[PDB]
Amino acid sequence: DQLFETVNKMKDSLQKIHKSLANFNVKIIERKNRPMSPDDYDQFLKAIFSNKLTIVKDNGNQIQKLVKEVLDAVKADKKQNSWKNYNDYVNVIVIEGISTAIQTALLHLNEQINPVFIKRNDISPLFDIRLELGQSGIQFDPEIGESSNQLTVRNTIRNWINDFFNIAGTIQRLDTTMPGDFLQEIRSFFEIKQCLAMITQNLEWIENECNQFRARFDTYSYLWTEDEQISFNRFLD
Repeated sequence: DQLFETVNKMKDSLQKIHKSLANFNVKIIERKNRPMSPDDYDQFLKAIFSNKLTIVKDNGNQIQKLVKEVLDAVKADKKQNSWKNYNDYVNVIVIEGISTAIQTALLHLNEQINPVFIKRNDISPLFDIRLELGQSGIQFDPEIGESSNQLTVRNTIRNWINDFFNIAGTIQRLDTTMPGDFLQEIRSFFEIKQCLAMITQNLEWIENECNQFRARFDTYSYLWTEDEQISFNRFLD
């Protein structure tokens, strides 16, 4: 019994962890029928990110409490090399689980973001772009670039991408120091790199064909806003 109990109490904790890890990943982003806007999607998804991030922490709080119930079960010292060995083994399952949970949603972006899937299906656009006429160049709210300034489709998708790495913090580590993060380990995993690198490739595809799409109008139309009235007078007579 006593042994059979300690075995199960431990096993029970691991299965519950696995179940908790599956339950929190769900679908990082959801898309609402028709298009809205870059800032409007940022506003919409902020409410869902806040709810999704908390559900991970709550699940993380349970998992952390379930680890203590394995010590109370087994009745073994934290100092002894055995329980340390396992204490690392448990965190790795949470690491791998986090890796998969982060990947699943990054793949859910990859389906919505990659042009060859959205084309084959009758799936609508998703972001909005405003276009204002500028004398010194063509002005877009998203600028159609990385920028690193104001608000851009990349800088928003950058802030989105981040929100899944931010999931590392909510767990706050299962061993050694209390203030530790997992963000380092999640970014060494090869599986996630590939998923992250696939998203960026798809972002550089659209930009080039959008640079060809915009160019069409630019050809005859940029030139006239650059030229002055006096130059127009000089050209005439």
